[PDB]
Amino acid sequence: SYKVGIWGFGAMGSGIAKNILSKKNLKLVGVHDFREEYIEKDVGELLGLGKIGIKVYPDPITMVKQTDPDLVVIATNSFISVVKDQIISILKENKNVITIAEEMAFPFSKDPKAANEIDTVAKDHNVSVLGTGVNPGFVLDTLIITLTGICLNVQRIKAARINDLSPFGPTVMETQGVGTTPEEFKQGIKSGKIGHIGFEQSIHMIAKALGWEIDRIEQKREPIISNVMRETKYVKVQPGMVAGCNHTAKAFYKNELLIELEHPQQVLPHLENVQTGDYITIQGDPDISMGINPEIPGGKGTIAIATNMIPSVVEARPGLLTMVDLPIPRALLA
Amino acid sequence: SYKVGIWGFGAMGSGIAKNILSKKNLKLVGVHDFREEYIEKDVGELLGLGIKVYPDPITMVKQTDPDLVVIATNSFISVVKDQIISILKENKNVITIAEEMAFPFSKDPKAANEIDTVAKDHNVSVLGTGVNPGFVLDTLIITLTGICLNVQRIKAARINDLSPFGPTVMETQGVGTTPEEFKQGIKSGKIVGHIGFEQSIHMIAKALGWEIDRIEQKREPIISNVMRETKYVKVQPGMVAGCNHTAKAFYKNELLIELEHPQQVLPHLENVQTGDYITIQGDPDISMGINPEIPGGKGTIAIATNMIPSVVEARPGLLTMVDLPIPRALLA
Ligand SMILES: NC(=O)c1ccc[n+]([C@@H]2O[C@H](COP(=O)([O-])OP(=O)(O)OC[C@H]3O[C@@H](n4cnc5c(N)ncnc54)[C@H](O)[C@@H]3O)[C@@H](O)[C@H]2O)c1
Ligand SMILES: NC(=O)c1ccc[n+]([C@@H]2O[C@H](COP(=O)([O-])OP(=O)(O)OC[C@H]3O[C@@H](n4cnc5c(N)ncnc54)[C@H](O)[C@@H]3O)[C@@H](O)[C@H]2O)c1
Repeated sequence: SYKVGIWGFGAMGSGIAKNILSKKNLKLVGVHDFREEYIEKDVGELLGLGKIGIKVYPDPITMVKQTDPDLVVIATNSFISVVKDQIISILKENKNVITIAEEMAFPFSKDPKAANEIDTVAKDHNVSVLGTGVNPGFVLDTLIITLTGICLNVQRIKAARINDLSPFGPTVMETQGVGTTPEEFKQGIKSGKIGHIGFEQSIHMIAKALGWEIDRIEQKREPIISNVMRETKYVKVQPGMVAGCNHTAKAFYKNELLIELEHPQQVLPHLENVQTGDYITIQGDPDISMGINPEIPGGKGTIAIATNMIPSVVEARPGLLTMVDLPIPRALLA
Repeated sequence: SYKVGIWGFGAMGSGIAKNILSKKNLKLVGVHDFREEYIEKDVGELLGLGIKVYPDPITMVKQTDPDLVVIATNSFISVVKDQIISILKENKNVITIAEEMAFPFSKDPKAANEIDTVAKDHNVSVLGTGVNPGFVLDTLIITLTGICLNVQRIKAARINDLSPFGPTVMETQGVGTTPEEFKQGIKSGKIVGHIGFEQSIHMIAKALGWEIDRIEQKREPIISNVMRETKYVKVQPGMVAGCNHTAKAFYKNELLIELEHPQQVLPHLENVQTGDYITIQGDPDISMGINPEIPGGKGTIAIATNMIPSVVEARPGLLTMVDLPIPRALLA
């Protein structure tokens, strides 16, 4: 077995904890969160499993010292500027790290000095760090890249992830601009209340893996404007109002389009015959056209991949790794 | 640049050679085949493009000094074991497309232990790969389970075109036989259909930590109504164009893995649609289709080529696809 600690016990951290508890060769050993409502409570009671004898620690360093995990999963924040010190904190204790921070999936191009720092500390303490997740971490990077494994040569990549926002509450409705008018949408993008984090990371992982240079990435966030009435538990989109945000990205080299990613997120796509799914098109020799229907669920997949990568991160060479350096993902035995 | 040798210059070996020649980070250095028609000829002339075909594999490796030899000879461990071991004793790495070499640890543990031991003694590595087994019904399925919390059952289908492969495969699938001859050949063991189901099953099972105690197989002939002529074979009407091979793996009467692999030469002559389909029943459920199918020739050539650097770079021993980093296309 491998011993695991958790640093953020939110939607993802808690799902991950529960998933760890299901695995035959993993052991959940401690959890830390900075929310007053969780500190000192039993993790099993917080997950609805009754008491398991694992308390939420007030301090991450105390958690690692007292329980001795081989690896800590950090599910706190998206940004390198915030998570760098969290990761480095754990590496200084000679433990491995998986994070789902979207920027940590491939940080070498966005923030080279921070990536170099993490990699150096990781090496000094003989341990490894990986950033992963469903997106970035699997569907628009790892899966595409693996698919090119049976190509003789690749000219262009086009991929899309279409999801349904219906299940989520107001917090997500506001982040995707759902229920807004077009003017309110445009003000929301300027203000930062309204898309997707990770396109730059996915692009650069694909490029690194294929040996391509990328010199330009263009991004666009456009309102998906409903022609029909869409009503969930938490929102009512009238015709002409916004049902979600369409975040697209295009990566170029010298005016050649190489990679093209799209991820429209809307409430109730099926009301206009938009099919949820993941779709990958490799143009090359040969051409490949893959569809997964419906889409790999974002919460479940992230919980799954962060858990499933644990043994290979513990076992890997020291340093800042990426999904492209590690063996193929697999479901761990329950 | 990684220097490569080839042992087996058939449909796949030759395509692999040509693919190696296209790559920035590889270099083709020698080729050996046992066909009189090839020996001493230039490999570039044979492909329609200063590398001679050697009569002896050991002489080829000694005289040209590859880091790795690709073996595209035969399907069976009982035949290729000595070919692989022959190259490892020269301190070189090996990739083979032998279907049995994709995952030999459960079918033939003592042969796998022998290859692994010799590989370790000489500080080099061996991998078995290919489109199938090696990617579509093992590596790809397994990767997909990477986003599952738990997996109950796997069902997958590969509708395939046999056109790209040479006489060795044509004979193993009973192509160009009469239907009665095909059915007698499956019973007698002269025709076996698709080789690799057992290997794919055990790779999936090992990766997920499942035990398999029973594998049932069924092989039926696909009878052509039309004339089908490929580079290597001619199927007259009423003759067999391929084999419909299915396999089911169980644990205690619970079906865990189900594979369908209908294979024929030139399916499109009778409007047979190809493709690769995967259904994972679990939490969550996953349902993937690739349409048309990953071409069998191109994908095999591709994957055997693309895995070269990672096999050279790997830890010593008998590896499998599940031990190595993710497959990717090498730059041309
Ligand atoms: N890689 C991916 O594809 C992917 C997918 C899902 C989520 N994510 C990212 O992961 C995080 C989401 O996790 P979530 O959905 O559970 O979020 P969340 O907001 O529900 O959970 C965050 C939890 O961590 C706690 N936390 C935050 N900062 C902390 C700190 N410094 N110390 C201790 N606890 C701290 C919060 O209080 C909360 O309990 C976000 O950064 C999200 O962007 C990425
Ligand atoms: N794993 C996969 O997905 C996959 C796919 C395609 C083929 N294969 C296997 O790879 C092998 C090659 O198939 P192919 O279509 O290229 O066949 P082929 O008949 O076209 O070529 C085989 C070649 O090997 C040569 N050869 C055979 N035995 C030899 C020996 N002992 N020493 C030297 N040369 C020898 C033959 O003369 C010929 O050139 C077969 O066994 C086939 O089943 C695997």
